[PDB]
Amino acid sequence: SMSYSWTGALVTPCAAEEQKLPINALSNSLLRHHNLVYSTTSRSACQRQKKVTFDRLQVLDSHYQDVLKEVKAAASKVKANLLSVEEACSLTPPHSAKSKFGYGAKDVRCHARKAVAHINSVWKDLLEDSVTPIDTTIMAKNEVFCVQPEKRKPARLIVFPDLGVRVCEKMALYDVVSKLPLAVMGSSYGFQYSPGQRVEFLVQAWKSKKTPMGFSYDTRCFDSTVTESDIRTEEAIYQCCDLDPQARVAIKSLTERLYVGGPLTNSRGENCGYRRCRASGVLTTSCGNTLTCYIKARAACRAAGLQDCTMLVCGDDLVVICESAGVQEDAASLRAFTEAMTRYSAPPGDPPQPEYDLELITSCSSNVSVAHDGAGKRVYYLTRDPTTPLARAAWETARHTPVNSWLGNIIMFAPTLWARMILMTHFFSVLIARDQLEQALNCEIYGACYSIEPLDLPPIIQRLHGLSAFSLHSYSPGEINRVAACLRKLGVPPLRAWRHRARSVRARLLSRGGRAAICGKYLFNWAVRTKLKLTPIAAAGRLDLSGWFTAGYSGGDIY
Ligand SMILES: O=C(NC1CC1)c1ccc(N2CCN(S(=O)(=O)c3ccc(OC(F)(F)F)cc3)[C@@H](C(=O)NCc3ccc(OC(F)(F)F)cc3)C2)nn1
Repeated sequence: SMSYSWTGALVTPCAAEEQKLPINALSNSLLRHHNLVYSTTSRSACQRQKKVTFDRLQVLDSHYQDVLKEVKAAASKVKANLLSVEEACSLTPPHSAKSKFGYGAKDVRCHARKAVAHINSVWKDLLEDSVTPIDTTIMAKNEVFCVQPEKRKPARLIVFPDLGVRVCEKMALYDVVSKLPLAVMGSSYGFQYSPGQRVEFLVQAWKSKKTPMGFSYDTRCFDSTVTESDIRTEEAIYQCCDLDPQARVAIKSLTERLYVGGPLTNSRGENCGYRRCRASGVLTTSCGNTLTCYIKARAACRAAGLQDCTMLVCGDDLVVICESAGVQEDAASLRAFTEAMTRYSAPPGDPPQPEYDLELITSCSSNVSVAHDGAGKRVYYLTRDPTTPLARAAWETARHTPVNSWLGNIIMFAPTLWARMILMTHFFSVLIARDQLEQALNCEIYGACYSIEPLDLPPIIQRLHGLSAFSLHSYSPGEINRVAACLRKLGVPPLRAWRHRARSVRARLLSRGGRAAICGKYLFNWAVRTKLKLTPIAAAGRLDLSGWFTAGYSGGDIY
């Protein structure tokens, strides 16, 4: 079956969409080459629709069936609870698409009477009807990128049910999604890790092999490759859990009326077509993709005969580290792995490449790199090309955005040369200029939403990355060059200009005392020759990373 069928109605916007990077003096101080920066809009939705629409080939073999049996046996050990309306209401991210039934995300989060009454009626309908297709809205996602030399990218398409339904999905399945992937894949479940644990996992996996070979596997439009039978098997896996009788019913209804497919409506209420694949904006998107990718990859590793595989899976992101059998055999065994994945309806985007250096693997848009701490000890950390984070940071300084990628990037990429010298310096000077140091901000990290005050960044970074995050130096030539080439391309000031700017930022923060002085001391110790002694921050031990800062969860894409 075709992943999509279209009517000719266009994917339409809700409000005006700006494609060009807006400019103000502060955003320009970060990046001057504004013409290279763009936002994706509904104008390119037609281009994305052609890429994501294809027929699926699915031939399951004994290797696939063997892994599915292990997953179902592992799933039987899970006990998951039905969430109450209130609980599901509190997990709703701020700014998620309002309901067409007269209430929005704010009403849901406040447990407003009107929102709760509607959600309750949606839930009763899921218990009484297991068949009628649920309507979905299709929107073109607005995301910021820098133009590429070889290739603007078309907008990604987001398919989501109404807000009331989204809350019901958490009531029936939030507890399943929070427990099932870890129970099923153990150490291979990538979402349990911080950046420091992911790097430790990859380095340890690499060192455990006699002659390691690794690869990232890029599935072409993963969501579209997900078949009706893949979605029905995810439901069969969910049912292996010890569940409440009402959750079992709602899970079946959600699968048959929404997850497997259904009608697509644009923002103007016109019929856009029909979906027979993964919806990008459902609670089970991330969990379902993680499970389905793990099943197909584990079976494909066996079908290819790859020796001693260690896998790390994050949604559709897959990385495999195995025991090399020589370059000719590895290239042939990777083609056999690809052929098996293709047969399982997971064909490649870019064909995988065997890598013999851990640093040359890109996975979760990142790579392993090395630096040294204050004692000169070797430290492995995760980094990436800063182009996209910098372009988005410039947009976010010119325009107030509900969700700030800059904050999530400073958090996830805190040990990096670029996040420290550029992102930290820039945002703390902008927060000083605007008097917003104490204002809590929203950010999203792979669907997990957080509400964080910039003044809490130092204890957050210490708890997440460790004290070494404030003392890394002696970055690699490749890393330095990648950042430096990025600055020249984007019109971003050189690192030495950022160092001088940071010394002024640092002084202003120190003079404010309290939490601001801690920001100046810890985050900007790299900017001074005469180093301050960085002792554990007391607030780092008091906090709880996972629970104190949570603003909810979106199982799939934005809105
Ligand atoms: O969809 C999910 N589950 C469904 C499928 C079943 C889901 C999604 C996210 C998520 N989390 C918690 C763990 N962490 S976390 O980093 O420990 C962290 C914890 C607290 C915190 O709090 C703050 F914000 F307050 F600091 C901030 C961060 C984040 C993460 O995505 N990790 C993986 C990862 C790690 C490194 C990577 O690589 C590179 F580093 F390059 F990005 C890429 C991915 C966010 N948990 N679950």
